[PDB]
Amino acid sequence: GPGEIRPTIGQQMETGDQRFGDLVFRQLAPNVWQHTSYLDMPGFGAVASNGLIVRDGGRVLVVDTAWTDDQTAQILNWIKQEINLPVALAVVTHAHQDKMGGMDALHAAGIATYANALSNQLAPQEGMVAAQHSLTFAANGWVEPATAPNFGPLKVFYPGPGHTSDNITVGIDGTDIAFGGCLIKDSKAKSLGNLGDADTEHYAASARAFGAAFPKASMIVMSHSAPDSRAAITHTARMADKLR
Amino acid sequence: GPGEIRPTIGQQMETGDQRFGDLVFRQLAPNVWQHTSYLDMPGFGAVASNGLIVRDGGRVLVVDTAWTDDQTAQILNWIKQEINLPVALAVVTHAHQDKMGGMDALHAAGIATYANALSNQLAPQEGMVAAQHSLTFAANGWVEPATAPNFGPLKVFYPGPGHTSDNITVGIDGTDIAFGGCLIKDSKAKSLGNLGDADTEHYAASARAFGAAFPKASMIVMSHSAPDSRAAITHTARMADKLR
Ligand SMILES: CC1(C)S[C@H]([C@H](NC(=O)[C@H](N)c2ccccc2)C(=O)O)N[C@H]1C(=O)O
Ligand SMILES: CC1(C)S[C@H]([C@H](NC(=O)[C@H](N)c2ccccc2)C(=O)O)N[C@H]1C(=O)O
Ligand SMILES: [Zn+2]
Ligand SMILES: [Zn+2]
Ligand SMILES: [Zn+2]
Repeated sequence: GPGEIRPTIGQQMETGDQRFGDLVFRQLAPNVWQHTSYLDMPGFGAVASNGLIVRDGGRVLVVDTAWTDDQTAQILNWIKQEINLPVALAVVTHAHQDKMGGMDALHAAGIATYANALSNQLAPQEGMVAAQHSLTFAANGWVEPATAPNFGPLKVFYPGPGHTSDNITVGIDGTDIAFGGCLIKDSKAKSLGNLGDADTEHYAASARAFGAAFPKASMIVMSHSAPDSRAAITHTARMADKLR
Repeated sequence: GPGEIRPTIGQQMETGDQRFGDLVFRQLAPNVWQHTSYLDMPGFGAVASNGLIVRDGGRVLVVDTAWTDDQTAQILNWIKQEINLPVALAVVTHAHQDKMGGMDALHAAGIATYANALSNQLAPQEGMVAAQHSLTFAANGWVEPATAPNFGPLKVFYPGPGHTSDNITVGIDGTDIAFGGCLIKDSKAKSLGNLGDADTEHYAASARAFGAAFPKASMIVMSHSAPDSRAAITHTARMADKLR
């Protein structure tokens, strides 16, 4: 492949990843893949956003869309061509473009979409389309089971306000993988990204709440970095400690 | 007859009020009273915090506690001596001291307490006792009625992040009264108060959502001001418009 996608922020390509259209796919587990799409900024470079694809028996579950509807449609085509299994549902982590930019692609494909109820409420103001179903959460952050039917190994957890007020996280039961979304940055991150809609008071405790909810997860997946160790949880929690 | 209680910030005592210990109670409707507690800090002065007391049939419903357990305990003494009806439940509008400082007094009295699930999640890190039950809200902002058992005329609505990420509002059916809490300031206020836990981006949209959820409320009740007209909603929303 003469000429590969090398973004300015986000992980770089390496053999073991599979370039598919404008996107990059990396297998993290026998049944878990990471999908990476790129937002080409006008004179700034590609901005990578990561999600996850999970095979649960005869169906496939998706975590987070791509930046655009087109890149999200390419994800579904990669699923049909490489896994050849229907997508049962998708769950998006919060109401920003890198997570809900491709809702129209999922809804055109007939896939049931789930999000935090606050995400569906904030999606109008963020220029996003809400998900079809709303997730609600208990007082300790765990999702109400009645609102997440047939989620399989997807264990959804709301850690509290951090990167946004509505950011949620997803642990993959039966694996050692947990997804932190835009709430967690890698262990060598220089900052905590876009603090525009961030909760600077509760960010630190929300990072640890995510780590305490999945204490056995050794691989942590985030939006704009290669999968890291639990030191990613630690680094951003102490980075957010400086926001006092 | 000289000498009353004089808050440093908050409404004065007007004719038609009634002092009862450290509090003052003002009747707003045949079955709706407003309670006001005072937090005095050595060297700064007293700050007033307003809540609501609703008589619905043969029971009393309380909205928000006082600053302290002791002040809250005097609220139920006022209910026992001025109404003498059982206090069915209590709903608190967000996890801050002026609205949740007296949770232990209600729990010791055998009163069922209700709060936004986010308020209960944030309660330990804000120094508050979490409520006994959690309220969840749909994407449109209205409370899921399965978690608000027998609230009577109380119409709970979550307008979105504003003063805090968890502030909720309450309307009283059969009256012209809706409670904005700390989200809405009076029509001649010069600031939005404490913005440390505030969502500067969605404050304006959350204030307007509160006004649209209770379009018949001609009398708006807030935390640190005498009740005002709907002009308080517009003045709060336009003040928050400059925050973006
Ligand atoms: C990639 C970033 C460094 S900025 C970015 C992201 N931004 C977007 O997806 C779009 N800029 C956007 C445009 C309009 C509305 C919402 C998002 C977000 O705020 O999560 N997240 C950052 C992050 O995840 O830390
Ligand atoms: C009048 C207040 C500055 S205090 C009140 C309340 N905030 C508090 O009680 C503070 N969290 C607080 C201040 C000093 C000491 C302890 C707590 C709220 O969030 O509605 N509303 C604020 C406001 O409307 O800006
Ligand atoms: Zn974001
Ligand atoms: Zn992001
Ligand atoms: Zn207040």
